[PDB]
Amino acid sequence: MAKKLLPAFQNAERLLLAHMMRSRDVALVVQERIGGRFNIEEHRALAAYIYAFYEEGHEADPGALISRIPGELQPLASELSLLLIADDVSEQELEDYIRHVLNRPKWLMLKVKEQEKTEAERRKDFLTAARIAKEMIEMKKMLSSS
Repeated sequence: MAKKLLPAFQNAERLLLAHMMRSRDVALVVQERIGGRFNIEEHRALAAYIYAFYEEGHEADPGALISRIPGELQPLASELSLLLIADDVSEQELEDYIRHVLNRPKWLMLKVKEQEKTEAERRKDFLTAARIAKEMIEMKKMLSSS
C-alpha cells in the first residue's frame, strides 16, 4: 500500500457489523460508539440498517435486515453476522475495530496502537519496534492536526 494512506477502515466496519448484527443494543454501539460512514453502499447499508430498524422493530433482525441488501452485502452480511465475533462481541475486538472505524483526529485510536505497538516494544513486528514506533509518530500526526 505505497500509495494508500487511509481510504477507509472497511475492515473494522465489517466486523463492526458482525457485533451489531446481533442485538439492537449493539446497534446503538455501532451508531453511537462509531457512527461512521465510508464509500460503501452495502457496508453503509448495514450500519444504516440498524439505524432504521430501530424504528421498525427496535432490533436489527439478522434474517430480516441481512436479506435487505442488493447482492454483495447479502453473502457478506450473512457471514458477517458473526464471521469474526463472539456472543459477547469480544470486548478487545469491540474497541479494536470501532476505534479503527473512527479514522478521525482521535488520539484514542492511537491508544489502541499503544497496546499493539507496545507488544512490538517487547516482541516487535519484524526485527525492531521501530516499525510500530513509526506507527505512533504516524498516529500522533493523524490525531494531531499539522
